[PDB]
Amino acid sequence: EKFAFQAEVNRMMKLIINSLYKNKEIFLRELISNASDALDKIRLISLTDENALAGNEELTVKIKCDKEKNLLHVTDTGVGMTREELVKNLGTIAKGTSEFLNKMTESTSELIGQFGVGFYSAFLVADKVIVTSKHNNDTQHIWESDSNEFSVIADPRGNTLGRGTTITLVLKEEASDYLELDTIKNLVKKYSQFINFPIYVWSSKTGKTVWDWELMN
Ligand SMILES: COC(=O)c1c(O)cc(O)c(Cl)c1CCc1cccnc1Cc1ccccc1
Repeated sequence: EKFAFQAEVNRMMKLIINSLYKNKEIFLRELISNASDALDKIRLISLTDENALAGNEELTVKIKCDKEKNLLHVTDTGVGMTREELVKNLGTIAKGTSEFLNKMTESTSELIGQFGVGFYSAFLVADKVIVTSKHNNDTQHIWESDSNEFSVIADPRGNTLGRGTTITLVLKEEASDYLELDTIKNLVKKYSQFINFPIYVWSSKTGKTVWDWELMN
């Protein structure tokens, strides 16, 4: 169940980390951007497959802070990933990666977005990254990484997502402020403005305090 990262992924994790030390908040943009692209894919699939959205009818992005356990959750109802795609897409890279070797070493915020490798910016703010995904062609699995290795396991809780992906970030000590509602709300509203899917933040209202999904875009 344990795996090592491909060498090129190790180098890129260091490149992204070292070049975006100033602008850590971009991690939320990339996670939102990846969520939208996953929703696009299942929408395309639903054009030809009448059953594509049977595991989960809504097409949303839902973001949730868990302050007490130091966790941030980004859940989309996109196409999801099979066990094989978790291992392959997250631990290996392809194809033009090797031109992208020189391009990044030689601003770099736009580059990671173009080449679709923004996922690894999560390690700017997280000591551990956990990816829970459920694809129509497979059972729910869990991918977990501290960047030194990764493991993929079948999810003993079964199919809780229906369809899609949860990115769970165990936030670093100095990234504690990505646990505060107002920070997440303002970042989400900033980076979600042009996402063509609804994006919600689990938020508070006011004499008692009530929690519910608040639409941000
Ligand atoms: C299927 O996508 C997800 O489940 C998903 C998701 O639903 C949310 C996310 O934050 C991420 Cl990172 C993913 C995995 C994306 C990824 C990360 C690293 C390398 N390749 C890929 C391939 C890809 C797939 C769909 C959309 C965009 C990219």
